[PDB]
Amino acid sequence: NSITVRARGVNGQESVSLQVGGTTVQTWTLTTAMQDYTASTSLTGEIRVAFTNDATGRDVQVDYIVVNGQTRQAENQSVNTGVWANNQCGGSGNSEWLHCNGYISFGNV
Ligand SMILES: OC[C@H]1O[C@@H](O[C@H]2[C@H](O)[C@@H](O)[C@H](O)O[C@@H]2CO)[C@H](O)[C@@H](O)[C@@H]1O
Ligand SMILES: [Ca+2]
Ligand SMILES: [Ca+2]
Repeated sequence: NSITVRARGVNGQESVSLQVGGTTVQTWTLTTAMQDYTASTSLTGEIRVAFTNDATGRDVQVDYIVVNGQTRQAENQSVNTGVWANNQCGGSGNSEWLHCNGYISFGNV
């Protein structure tokens, strides 16, 4: 499988991990502009994009991923454990943003 993540940080120090079934497939440091990050995997389970180094000044915006050619918008995903919403991390779904450490789930490969 081929997976492309389109994402940015706000300050350029942010780290994200592409995970499949809980296995980290690849980690990247983001820049302050949307860019594409691509990895391959034989794994087939639940895809997550996780922000792992939250700190002052650091937040992640994930536009979408592409899975074997299918674009899956971050904001179309019901599960986002990092968005700051309703005064808490993970207070709602359907967001591009990871403010807190947490992940967006994009369903199975
Ligand atoms: O401190 C909890 C959490 O805050 C996040 O920023 C929030 C902020 O707390 C809130 O006052 C403001 O209006 O919303 C922002 C998010 O947009 C911060 O991004 C997290 O790193 C931090 O854990
Ligand atoms: Ca989007
Ligand atoms: Ca933050």
